[PDB]
Amino acid sequence: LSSFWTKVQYQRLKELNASGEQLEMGFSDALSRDRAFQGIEHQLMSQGKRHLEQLRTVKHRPALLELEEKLAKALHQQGFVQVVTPTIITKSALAKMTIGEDHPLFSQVFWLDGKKCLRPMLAPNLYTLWRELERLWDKPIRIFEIGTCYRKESQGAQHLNEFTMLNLTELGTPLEERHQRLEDMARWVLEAAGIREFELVTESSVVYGDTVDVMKGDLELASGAMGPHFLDEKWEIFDPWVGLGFGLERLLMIREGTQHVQSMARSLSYLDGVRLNIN
Amino acid sequence: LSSFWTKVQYQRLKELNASGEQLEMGFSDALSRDRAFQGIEHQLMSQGKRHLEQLRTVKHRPALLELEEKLAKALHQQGFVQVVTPTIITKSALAKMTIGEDHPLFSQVFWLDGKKCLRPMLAPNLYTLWRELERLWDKPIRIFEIGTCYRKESQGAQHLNEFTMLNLTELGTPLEERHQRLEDMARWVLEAAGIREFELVTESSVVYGDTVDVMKGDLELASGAMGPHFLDEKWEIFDPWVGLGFGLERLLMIREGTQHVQSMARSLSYLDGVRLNIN
RNA sequence: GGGGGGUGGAUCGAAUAGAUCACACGGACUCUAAAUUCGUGCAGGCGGGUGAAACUCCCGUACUCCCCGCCA
RNA sequence: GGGGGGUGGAUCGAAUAGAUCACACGGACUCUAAAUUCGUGCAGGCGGGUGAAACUCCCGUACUCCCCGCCA
Ligand SMILES: [Ca+2]
Ligand SMILES: [Ca+2]
Ligand SMILES: [Ca+2]
Ligand SMILES: [Ca+2]
Ligand SMILES: [Ca+2]
Ligand SMILES: [Ca+2]
Ligand SMILES: [Ca+2]
Ligand SMILES: [Ca+2]
Ligand SMILES: [Ca+2]
Ligand SMILES: [Ca+2]
Ligand SMILES: [Ca+2]
Ligand SMILES: [Ca+2]
Ligand SMILES: [Ca+2]
Repeated sequence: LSSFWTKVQYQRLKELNASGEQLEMGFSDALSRDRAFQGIEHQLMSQGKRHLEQLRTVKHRPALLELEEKLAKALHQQGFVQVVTPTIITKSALAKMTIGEDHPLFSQVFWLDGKKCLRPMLAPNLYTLWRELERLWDKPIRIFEIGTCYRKESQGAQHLNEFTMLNLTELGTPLEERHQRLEDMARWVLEAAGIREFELVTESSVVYGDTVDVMKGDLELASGAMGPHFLDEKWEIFDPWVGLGFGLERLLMIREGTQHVQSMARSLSYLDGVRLNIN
Repeated sequence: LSSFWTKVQYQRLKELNASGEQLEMGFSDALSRDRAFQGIEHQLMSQGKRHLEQLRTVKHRPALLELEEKLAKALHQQGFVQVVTPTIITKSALAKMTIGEDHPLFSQVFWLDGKKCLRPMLAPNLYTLWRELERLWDKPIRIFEIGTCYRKESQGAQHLNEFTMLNLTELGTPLEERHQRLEDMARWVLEAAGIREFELVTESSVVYGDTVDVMKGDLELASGAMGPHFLDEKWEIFDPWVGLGFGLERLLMIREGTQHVQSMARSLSYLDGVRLNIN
């Protein structure tokens, strides 16, 4: 049966949020597939309208904000201190992330001028607060931020230009309790993101100390790390720590078991994982 | 009496939340001035640490974030649908706000390159989102968004480069309630950020309509507009509507009686309105 | 940085007066009602090319989407 | 686009083992603690000029803060 989905149709069935099943569908001929298509269309373009009617009359907000609040709260309970830094950082700020004019991401930055630039991460903004907060609060110190970071090659099925990040951290963790802490941290988040299935790829080096990631089979959900760290000095940090970076959208892509990420991102083409040109 | 806080002192009193009162305060000599300063400095620099105590063990979030929520949930009651549109718009889009290479706002924006840039407002994302929902949903359509906007030359005691903006709109307002409505919204939001004495300075020209500004006498908290409006043909909008733009930062600037806005804005120099370089 | 789509519901199209499903409206099927079935309305970004004819093919341009490297 | 500030707690400073208030540690006050007093510790981004001497004045650079227009 040598006639699966057309170039277009396949591509149009993502916008509409087809199950991998329906995607991997194929037919004997064409007139049968071209007709099976519009049978789905209605079915999907229908469902869309209903997810909207909910969102219109009870939920009043995108599935993207459902998470933000659910996560912030879940963390407030672990005593984390949610913060909210600026979104523009300086050329100076970056550099401190040993990222000279020749690092793989200095080419990945949205430059506003000589020394302004949209933040590729939350790290520098937290290193910075850490400085003045360490000096002021007895440890251990737990804070976090959810915020929209930017990256300008990033556009694909799991990658966007402006994505929503949750960087959470604990400054001053007993070097023993350091992994038990990540594992914890992580758990807390998924336990509240509604994900149950996850592996914990423990990456390990010497120059790159210990890298950690939160996996669901193939997909990466978070990248974690700890201190002391080689950057720590340029940020005037002399204490053990741990941090974790989740990519929200990424996660919505699993709590909602969808295929591409742009369904529930900052968009004017969707409103709550629902392509908006439907009828 | 003729010795008022030196330049340097006057400023360092700000960061610390010098009350309006104290910021005048003249002196009968410099010695007694210089001393009452350190007197108050200690006072302020110390209530700061107290504040941060609350922050770190009760609230877990700054005063901006807790407002977004108190504010959103409030509109959720009145059946608004909060959206989350992207912060990067296009040159294309901008034009549509009858901006042009001349409009004093074509200079207010941080350009990402040839055609993209950071949203100086929320309109062209709601105007955009408007298009479809007008189709799929019955009027009225109530939707709002709270998000970071951007301005470039904007850097003063009442303005920022990055301000959190709340823009709320209604599509399909009966021409007659077009006005009554604006008040309803206004009164919804303020009574959510607990604000009483408020003045609705109605501006009006036979050219822009009745451009509205939500104000507490001297300060402006919001600026709204209504349609049908001259832009509408460019956003294919053939319908009466009202809209209102708030700067959250400014609300805190009253709610928390403060003196400037950078105290609770996106910042690495503050944190819940408490200047950070304190001991 | 690159590839590939769509022309404000979309998918075919061997350029079928385009057709098909959707989607509004009215009628009948029925007292209802759903299942129908039927009637009709609803279409093609802008420039240039080809052509008998362009929505359909080429070139450009606008927007907007899917995707590859991204590590979220 | 433009002014004015600060040098990682900060404000005076007429440049002179800076000083003053904070802050940390200890005594003591009291039993202890607070308030409080004493003791000590805690200082000056980087380049160049001037100068007997520079943290203090001048030029310049780095970072950060406040302010005018901003219409949030
Ligand atoms: Ca293209
Ligand atoms: Ca029909
Ligand atoms: Ca069409
Ligand atoms: Ca033509
Ligand atoms: Ca086609
Ligand atoms: Ca083309
Ligand atoms: Ca300056
Ligand atoms: Ca001085
Ligand atoms: Ca003591
Ligand atoms: Ca002492
Ligand atoms: Ca000092
Ligand atoms: Ca010198
Ligand atoms: Ca200077």
